[PDB]
Amino acid sequence: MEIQLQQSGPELVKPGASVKISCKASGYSFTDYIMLWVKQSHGKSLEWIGNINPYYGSTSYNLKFKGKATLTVDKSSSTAYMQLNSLTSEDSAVYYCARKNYYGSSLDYWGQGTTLTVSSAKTGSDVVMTQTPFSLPVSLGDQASISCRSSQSLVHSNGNTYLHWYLQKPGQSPKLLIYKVSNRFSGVPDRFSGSGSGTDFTLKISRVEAEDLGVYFCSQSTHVPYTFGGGTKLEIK
Ligand SMILES: OC[C@H]1O[C@H](O[C@H]2O[C@H](CO)[C@@H](O)[C@H](O)[C@H]2O)[C@H](O)[C@@H](O)[C@@H]1O
Ligand SMILES: OC[C@H]1O[C@H](O[C@H]2O[C@H](CO)[C@@H](O)[C@H](O)[C@H]2O)[C@H](O)[C@@H](O)[C@@H]1O
Ligand SMILES: [Mg+2]
Repeated sequence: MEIQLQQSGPELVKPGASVKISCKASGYSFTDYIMLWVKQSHGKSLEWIGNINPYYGSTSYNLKFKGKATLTVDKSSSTAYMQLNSLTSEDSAVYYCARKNYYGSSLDYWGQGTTLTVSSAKTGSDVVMTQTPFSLPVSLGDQASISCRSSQSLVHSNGNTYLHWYLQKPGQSPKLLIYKVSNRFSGVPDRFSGSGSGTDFTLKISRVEAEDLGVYFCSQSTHVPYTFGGGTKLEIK
């Protein structure tokens, strides 16, 4: 489209080795936005790895990944890189790069993901986001409501509430639906509505259709580390 994040291809890497995955940005000024990386282990689970500010090369990591992941950029080629060291089978996962905006603190454009397979073969301070239900089977046309509760208030210093909703359709990268509780992102239909305050938030879908099916994730970026809910799989009965 206008903006694209193009990640490198799938990687089959031996245990102990390192891998360096790339994310080429096109369609926007690379140095004007934070680039964030996310791990998704086989299923419904997004984890923040870290951020890089391409203008300075400055980084912040999720403690879980500090010592494991190294983020760099090449400004001349508008490319972000994530290196992972001392690889084991636990690193096998899909990795995404995503652009983070300032106005929403939300992840507005995502890479397509890179699958890493690590094999020898030939071919309580963090804020917890509790999403319910974990599974929402419906009939087409039904209304759907998904809840997200945070362990601490999501109200930021500036009075805004950095609670966002993403939809990951089967086989695709997550996409931004709602930012800052209730703001629909460009292109998102009016059947989606977000509400709530403090610690309790709700995403409503007024009449479910096939394009709505997938896994919904809430996320908060008020607090560092950024965190994600466990997902709600919306599917047809
Ligand atoms: O809107 C993105 C930028 O926000 C800040 O900069 C703006 O707001 C500042 C006051 O908080 C003004 O002084 C500044 O002129 C504005 O551009 C932030 O400092 C920037 O890093 C962001 O790019
Ligand atoms: O009014 C609620 C709190 O607002 C601020 O703290 C929140 O926003 C911070 C980022 O600006 C977060 O790091 C923090 O974890 C949030 O709780 C303010 O600093 C707090 O004193 C207020 O309790
Ligand atoms: Mg400028």
